[PDB]
Amino acid sequence: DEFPEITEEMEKEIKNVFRNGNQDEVLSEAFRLTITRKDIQTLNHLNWLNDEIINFYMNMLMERSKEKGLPSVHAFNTFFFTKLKTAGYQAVKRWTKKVDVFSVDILLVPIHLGVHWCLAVVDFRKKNITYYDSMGGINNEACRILLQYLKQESIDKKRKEFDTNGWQLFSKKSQEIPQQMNGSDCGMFACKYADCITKDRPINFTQQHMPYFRKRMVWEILHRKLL
Repeated sequence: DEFPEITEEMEKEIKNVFRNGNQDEVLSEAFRLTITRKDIQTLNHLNWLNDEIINFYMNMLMERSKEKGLPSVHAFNTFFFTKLKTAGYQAVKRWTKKVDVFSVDILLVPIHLGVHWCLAVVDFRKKNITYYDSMGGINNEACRILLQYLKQESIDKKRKEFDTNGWQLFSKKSQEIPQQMNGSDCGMFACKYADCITKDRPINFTQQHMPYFRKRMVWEILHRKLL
């Protein structure tokens, strides 16, 4: 019931970046990504997270997954899924070059649906593929698309077949997990869902939390450090 407080000193650091100045100021740079204040702005107010923010955030979850006790994580980039549902395996099999997807516990798959964002999570321990939409929607297909992707992928690289024995594909209910109230906070919900999920915590927060999360997210990215 208790969330890392943002001190007045942290508070100030956020102000200094949400401020007018060159939309090139290079605020942060990591995982081949570069957050400028242009990008950082999409977290301001009720704006709409751009891809840079989201890609950066999932990477910090990936980074965080190294420290032991946590399940390991691969985060697919945000153009992986939309360039699958549209063009199929041969487009993407190349992106996984020098990467073993089975060596980790969890894969995160940010899904860009038009102007909306949701998420899919593969969990090898639970042998399940789950879909999260803070608009309570569904995508029984997206999950099939991913299991199909796994089969195909074990084929290429491991030359083996992937054992789908006991795997379960579902969309999270829309109940229990909390839902958005603001169309722009969809990027946040996908981020925060992924955060809880990668720490194996229950999803605890609500919509009332999102202005706290955004400012926090700004701080975290500036410091490349997750509270």
